[PDB]
Amino acid sequence: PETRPNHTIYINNLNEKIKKDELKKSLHAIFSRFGQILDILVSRSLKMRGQAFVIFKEVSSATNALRSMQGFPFYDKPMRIQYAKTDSDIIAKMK
RNA sequence: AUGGCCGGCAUGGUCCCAGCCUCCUCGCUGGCGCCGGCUGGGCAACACCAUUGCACUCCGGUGGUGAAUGGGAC
Repeated sequence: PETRPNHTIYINNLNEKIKKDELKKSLHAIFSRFGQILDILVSRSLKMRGQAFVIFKEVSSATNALRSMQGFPFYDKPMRIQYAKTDSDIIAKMK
C-alpha cells in the first residue's frame, strides 16, 4: 500500500457522467496553478472511467497539488488524489 | 410508412399556416389514420443498469418509431 512521490497524480472518484474532452479541460482549469502540466489522460472505458492521470513536469507540483486538492468538490464529488504507481511514458521519455 | 420489409382494415383530393414527433439523411420536396407480424446497424447523442477501477491500445451492457395535431385556401 501507499505509493512513492511521482510526477503523475492519479485521481479517481471523479464524476463519470462527464465527457472526456471537458473533464480534461476542467481538470486543467484547477490544477495548472501547481505547475506546468504535460498532459492529462482520461479514459471512459469500464476499467478506467472515473479516474484520471494528471502528469506534472515537476514532482514538487504534483506533491503540492496532491496535498491541496485532496477532498476537493469537483462536479459534486470529492476528488481522491494519490501519486501514480509508475511513471507515465511522457515522463520515461525524458527522465 | 419506416434504419430495411410484408400483411389486414380504413380513408374524397391538392395545396397554405401553425403545433407536435423522432437513436439510426433534425427539418419546410421528413412525419404526425387503425391493427399484426419480419429483420439489420449503433453505442455517436440522449437514458438506464453495472462499475471506485493504475493507465499510457479504441473497446462493459441494455433502451427509444411501443412516436407526434389542428386550423385555412381552393
